[PDB]
Order: sequence, then structure tokens, then C-alpha cells
Amino acid sequence: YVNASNMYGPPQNMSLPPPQTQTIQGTDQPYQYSQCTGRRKALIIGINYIGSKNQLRGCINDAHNIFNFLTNGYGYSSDDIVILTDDQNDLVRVPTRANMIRAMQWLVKDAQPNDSLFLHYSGHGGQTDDVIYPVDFETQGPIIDDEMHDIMVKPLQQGVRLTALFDSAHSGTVLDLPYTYSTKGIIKEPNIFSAADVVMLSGSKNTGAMSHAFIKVMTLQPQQSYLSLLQNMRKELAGKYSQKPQLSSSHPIDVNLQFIM
Ligand SMILES: CC(O)(c1ccccc1)c1ccccc1
Repeated sequence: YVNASNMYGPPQNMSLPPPQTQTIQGTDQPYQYSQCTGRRKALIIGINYIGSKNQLRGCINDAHNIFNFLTNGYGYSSDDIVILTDDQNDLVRVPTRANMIRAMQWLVKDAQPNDSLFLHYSGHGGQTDDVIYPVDFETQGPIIDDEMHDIMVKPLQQGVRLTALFDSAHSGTVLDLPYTYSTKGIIKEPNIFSAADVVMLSGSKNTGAMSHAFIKVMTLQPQQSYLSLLQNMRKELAGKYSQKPQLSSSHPIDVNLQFIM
């Protein structure tokens, strides 16, 4: 619980997530892993807050990195990606609060079992609740974890995958997910729920550390389990970044299963 590429090996025999509906002991709450054979849609948001007193470097670039990663290896078509960044010239693609909320609704609308939805955010993060900050937050305010959960998690049918990756700080509970995993094992779980398949990656204590690690690991060694992905992301980050990656989920994860999108 090292190979020729100097990375942590997944289990010798790694299974795809099971297609059968899963259950949680002691309760009547089913869930289903997505097979990720359906529609692939992504919402990618990168905000530098250009011109502001707390302008950031690298977040727009993080978004472009994820866009390129998803379109050039993972079957996300440009027509099925909404990318919101604050340095480009189309108002409908600026990460204003209203555009972000609309895009979040668009992402999950009519999602079907075995679809694979992806969410990426790089920008300001904070803890009031964890929150994220649209470019117009000074006037419109942030978007809080409870609302992101209500928009993007609550409506999902059994077996819809949502994979979320946050490059922002203090974003560990940003989707209000009840399970959290580190490289060392389970660090949070309910004291016994969605039936969907929601998983998220975020960092806990320039450029996005999580997208940096995720893209490099998946580019060099695309075969990973949930746990080996975490371990290899952690290895890549050690020394350079102050961040350690954690995986949160709407359901218990068999961490030895293959990570697919
Ligand atoms: C991205 C853009 O600079 C912007 C607009 C609004 C807030 C922050 C940044 C823009 C886009 C279209 C038209 C005007 C300005």
C-alpha cells in the first residue's frame, strides 16, 4: 500500500472500475463507477485577475495546459469544452461569476450514466467553507462550496463521472465531498449520499501544482491506479512544491482500481 521509469508502480494486476452497482455497508446508498464510455465534456477556468492588487501568475496558463492535455489525449472535443479565462477577447468566455455559474450548469446538464465530465479551476482560493473567486468577486462575491455542490454534484445520475482538479489553495473541501484519501490512506470518511461518481484532486500545504503533477505523471505513465496516481503526483511535487495531493470522493474508492477518464 519503483519501475523502469523511476515512478511508483500500480498493482501488478489492476482492474477497471466495476460496472455493477456498488453498495455501502450498513446503509441503503448505492453508487456506480462510470465506465467513461459516454460523452466527455469539460469546464476549465483560469483566472489571473489581471490589473488587480492580487493579480496572479500562471493560472491562465494552467487552464491552457489542461485544455491541451484533455484535447490531445483524452477525447475531449473543443466543441465540448468551455474554457473561461480573463485575458482573452470574448466576453462570454470571461470567468465572471455569472459566466462561471452558467458554465457549471452547462457542464452537468442532461448528464447520463457513463459520461465523463471534467472540471478544472486555477485562481484564488480561500476558506471562510471553502470558496472560489470569480474575476468580478469584488462586486459579486465568491462562489461557495455548498453552491458548487448543489449545481454540480447533487443533480448527477448514478454512474456519471465528474473528475475535478483544483490548482487553487485551500480548496480541499470545495465540493463538500465526504471521503478524502492521501497517499497514506483514508483520512476522512462518514460515520455511517450521491450515487454518482465524483472524484477530485487538490493540494494542501508561479504555476498550478496539481495540474503540473497530474499532467506530467499521466503523460509519462498513463497507467495508474487511484493510489499510484497520488503517490506519483506526490513524488513529482516533493522538494519543488510545498503541496501534497489529496483525492476526495462522493463514494468509497477502491484505490487499487485503475484511474480512468
Ligand atoms: C477578458 C476581458 O479583458 C475581461 C472582462 C471583464 C473582466 C475581466 C476581464 C475582456 C473580454 C471581452 C471584452 C472586454 C474585456
